[PDB]
Amino acid sequence: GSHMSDPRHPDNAMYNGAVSKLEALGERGGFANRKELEQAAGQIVFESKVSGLQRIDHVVPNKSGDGFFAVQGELTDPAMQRVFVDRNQAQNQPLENSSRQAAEE
Repeated sequence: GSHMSDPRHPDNAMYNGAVSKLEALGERGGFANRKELEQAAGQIVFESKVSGLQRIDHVVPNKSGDGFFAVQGELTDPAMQRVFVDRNQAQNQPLENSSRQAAEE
């Protein structure tokens, strides 16, 4: 999450939508605690703002729950705007555990 320091940033009110969409989404996001909810939402609204989203109408959790799709409008609506949200931001993939270090043999 970002921009929690600068309150004049329009993500503050949009964040409430992000959290509510995930709270509505339920266990589909894979939320161990409310913190997970607010973390993902804090990433959602973040990726949303930088992508140009003005609201989160619907949120679709990726299969692994590593990513969330925040869509403005409706999934059936041609003017829907959709942004892929990395659950733990990062700078390539939603880093959860890319354990593949097998350089011993």
